[PDB]
Amino acid sequence: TVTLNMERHHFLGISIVGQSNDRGDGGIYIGSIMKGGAVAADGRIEPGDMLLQVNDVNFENMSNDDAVRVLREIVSQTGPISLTVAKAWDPTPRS
Repeated sequence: TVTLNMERHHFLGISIVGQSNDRGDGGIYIGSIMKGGAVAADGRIEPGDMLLQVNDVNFENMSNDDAVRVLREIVSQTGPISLTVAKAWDPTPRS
């Protein structure tokens, strides 16, 4: 659950990945963040952030380890911005 700031039109270099679902583990998670000036300026995002959902959307059942095929269709065209994640035990000392 993260609300980016301006993205549409602009360029973005993100990626997703999977592993397997069974128990607290499987939900596709951002492969990595270019750490450029976009998501980088945001902070120190993580790959296990669990970015497989956007806006009020939740491609949970999806987790096709390629949700990008669609996610990329968002910022690209139709689809409101508002990336979302199902949380993920990550080291975030109230940065």
